[PDB]
Amino acid sequence: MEVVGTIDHRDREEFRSRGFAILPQVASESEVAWLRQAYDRLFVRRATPGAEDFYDIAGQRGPPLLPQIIKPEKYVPELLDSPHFARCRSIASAFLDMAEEELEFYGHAILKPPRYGAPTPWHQDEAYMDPRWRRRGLSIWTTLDEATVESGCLHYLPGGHRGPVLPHHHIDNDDRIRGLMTDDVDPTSAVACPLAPGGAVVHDFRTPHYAGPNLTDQPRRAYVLVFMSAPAEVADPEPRPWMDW
Ligand SMILES: O=C(O)CCC(=O)C(=O)O
Ligand code: NI
Repeated sequence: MEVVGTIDHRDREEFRSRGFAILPQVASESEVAWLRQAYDRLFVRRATPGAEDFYDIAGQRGPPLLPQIIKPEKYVPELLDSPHFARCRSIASAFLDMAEEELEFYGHAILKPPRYGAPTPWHQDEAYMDPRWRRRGLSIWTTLDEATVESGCLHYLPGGHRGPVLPHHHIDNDDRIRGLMTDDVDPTSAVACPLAPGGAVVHDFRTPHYAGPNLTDQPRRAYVLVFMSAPAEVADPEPRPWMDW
């Protein structure tokens, strides 16, 4: 089918109030079919002579990293001039109350392989950013596959975007590319956001989120679009001693 969902006031209101929103169908099934073909070429599962398969990308070729590609639009420029991109930009504009022309953006691709046992630990995306420069922004996480709690859908801490940027630390201080995590989220307050293919979740830069392991025999592919304002100078920057400069 070629139908796609809409957004209304209620979506925006809940995004502002809770720090995230679910969009059941941000990409049509035909757009999803094309996005899957883009991925099928971006993420090649490759065999070895008698050992384990690996994904033929940077990061995969210590402990395994989540297969990801920053700015996949460099390799597939067809990506960022899709109707799905424009639709997402318009959504970002509505949710951020900023003109589409004011938004800077980039893409990010993720693949959780079958039986991938590592979670994406609790974190806030702003924890990765320079505390000297504040941007308003959000991420639109579009899934190409069914996303369930068992396959690695996102979980959020509702209202956490109006709290502080929580203390983070590197998962491993001698292996910083593994990323950041915080221990300061009460998992009992969390809410999961399962999605059907072509669904998306949207979250503020400051909303804490987590993704479970992929316990299923199927890969779970997400395509993330990040939209943000220009940076503003912060007079009294937070220390963020976990920053990798
Ligand atoms: O897909 C995941 O496992 C995590 C996604 C995430 O952290 C994000 O989109 O900001
Ligand atoms: Ni994140």
